[PDB]
Amino acid sequence: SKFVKVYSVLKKELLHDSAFGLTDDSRNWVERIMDYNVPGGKLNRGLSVVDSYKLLRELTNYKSELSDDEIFLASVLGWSVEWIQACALVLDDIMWFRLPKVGMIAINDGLILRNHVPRILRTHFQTEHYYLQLVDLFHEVECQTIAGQMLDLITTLAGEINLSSYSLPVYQQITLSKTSYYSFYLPVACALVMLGENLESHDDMKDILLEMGTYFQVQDDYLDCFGDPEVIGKIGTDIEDNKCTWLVVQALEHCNEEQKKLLYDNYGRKDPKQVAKVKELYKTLNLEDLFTQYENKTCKKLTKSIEALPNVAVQAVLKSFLAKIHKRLK
Amino acid sequence: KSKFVKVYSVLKKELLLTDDSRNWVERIMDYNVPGGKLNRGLSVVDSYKLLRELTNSKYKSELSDDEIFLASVLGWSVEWIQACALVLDDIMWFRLPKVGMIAINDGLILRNHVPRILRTHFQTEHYYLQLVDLFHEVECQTIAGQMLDLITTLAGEINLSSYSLPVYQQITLSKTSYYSFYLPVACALVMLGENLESHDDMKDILLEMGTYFQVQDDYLDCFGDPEVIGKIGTDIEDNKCTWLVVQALEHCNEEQKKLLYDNYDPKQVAKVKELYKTLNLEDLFTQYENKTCKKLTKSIEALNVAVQAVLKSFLAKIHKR
Repeated sequence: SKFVKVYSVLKKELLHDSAFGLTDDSRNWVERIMDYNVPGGKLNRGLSVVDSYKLLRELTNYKSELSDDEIFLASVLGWSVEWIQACALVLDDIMWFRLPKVGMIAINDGLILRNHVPRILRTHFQTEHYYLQLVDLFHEVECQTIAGQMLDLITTLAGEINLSSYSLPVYQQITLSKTSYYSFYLPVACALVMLGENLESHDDMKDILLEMGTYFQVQDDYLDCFGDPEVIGKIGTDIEDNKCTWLVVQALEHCNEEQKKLLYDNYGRKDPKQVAKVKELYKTLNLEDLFTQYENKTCKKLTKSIEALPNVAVQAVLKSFLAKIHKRLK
Repeated sequence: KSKFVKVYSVLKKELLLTDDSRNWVERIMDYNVPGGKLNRGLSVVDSYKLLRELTNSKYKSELSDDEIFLASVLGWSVEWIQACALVLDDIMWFRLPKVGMIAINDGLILRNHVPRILRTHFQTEHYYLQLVDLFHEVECQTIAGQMLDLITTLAGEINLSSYSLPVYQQITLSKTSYYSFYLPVACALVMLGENLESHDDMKDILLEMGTYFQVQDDYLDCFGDPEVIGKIGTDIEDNKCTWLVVQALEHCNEEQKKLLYDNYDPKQVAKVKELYKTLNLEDLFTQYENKTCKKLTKSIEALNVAVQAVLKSFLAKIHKR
């Protein structure tokens, strides 16, 4: 319910005393990029820092209080997460010779945004013990995000010509490196490092959180096709947009040459009739049930692995995440 | 001369206790980083040598063995950056994302080495944080160039009109110019204990000097003495976004544009290079070269003469090669 006012705070800090942002007209220029890319509603990820910090602190042990400045710093890390998300997504909406110019514009927008996170961390965490551990954490996620984004770029462009480019290892690598790292690992890891701990003793939680991010994106991908548009509020467009959906990949693995030509001849096309031809081929593969298998299997696998963690509070946080994502329609 | 024995010790500290896949990481390291040339590592040391031989605090002498070591450690960090920047240039339709996935993860392994190098060897210095800023800046500019070059090279397979001067200049600037010319000098400067944000004028010079160097490369790869270079120019065959192609596409506004579209086999490649000749291009190079050299010489002399001596040394080692 609390509205995270911190966004305007950080914008005022960066746009004033910092290192750049001198000319009034450059200050306005930077602000337009900032507000177009970062505070785009949703904000489920950055708060998950706060929910994680709140549950970790409520269940640890003595030293036990609650400061407003603590909430402030946790929310600042949450906004750093939203900045990372913004940089990861800069290249997602493409719509030939006009393409390098468009990419150059987008790249340089995201280039501007990547140079804000270090200033935020320095301004607000220079003096803390865990500052370097935080910078390590963000450099890891930053570089993994960048790797996934570069692979996604190769795939989406090579996906325009010949759909056979979409494969399960490529989809899983993009989903893991581009998305899963910043979305699920980084929030909890931020709450952990701010409590003054070392991530090198939580490698088991990382694999769980990373796989849950892949599960969350496979959840997303499935909903973008079979999810009651009246509940979502919008119609699934992934098939029109020629996206690298979990569904398309699993189809191309299990389909045959007659079904492959059906996918080659229809997928990507704007024609609605063809999108339905695709969705019917998805049903014809009985994919829905394969999804139910993947979901049930992943949930049991994660539940088992989670309950085996020592820190019971971490177990509570991951269980909270899993129970909030499970079989969701939103 | 300086036999840089030390890569063994750097690799040994990093490698060394890791399952038995240690060799796999080691093969990526020595396949990608040590190439022998190492012009991106020695220019670091030579630059520190000139910057150090200028600060006349008492009597100019020789750098301590530990000093040479740390300067060489940064130069090799530079070589790591260079290796990561170039991981994707030997790309070779589909099958591109699988190849790219291998390459990106190779560069990811090497990208996770530079922070460990700096921490092990610069944890205690004042300027350590300035190093992390500098390397993240150059790394991110490098990554930006790689993404634009990627989009551009793919859009270069489809329609030759895609290659344009702003895209070429941005690629040259972000992908190459930062680590090649700025980064060495900036490393030597940060070890001298200086704030890079007081040298923005030198940065503009070095970045343009890197773009100037790549236009030079493009020119030699086409109108050279292969006996002096030791290699035949393939850029026109390889369908690269050459300085020549963009300048051609600006001026070829008729049947000459179609002649170039129906090209890119040496039977055709010779028709291209002859069409390049038709546009007095050699003269445009000499004009661009003389103009940029005088402009850069002016901007440099317009600058701490120590910075000027280093930049002038770079330009005099590059000029008209």
